[PDB]
Amino acid sequence: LAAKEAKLRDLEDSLARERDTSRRLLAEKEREMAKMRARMQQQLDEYQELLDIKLALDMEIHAYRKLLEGEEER
Repeated sequence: LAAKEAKLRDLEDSLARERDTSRRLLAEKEREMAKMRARMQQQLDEYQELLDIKLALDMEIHAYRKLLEGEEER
């Protein structure tokens, strides 16, 4: 037991630090995925909205086309 508390209680010094360093990290990572799952859904909405405009344009495009069918017929 000459240098037992210079090793057993020096092992416990890092187990409180390694547990914590991993934890401060795992959290820092789980925080980053949280925002990333948030951009990844806010972006799906941005697309869903745009598609519903593109579809609404394709609509009129056939109408302006059917209008011309009459206007320009021999």
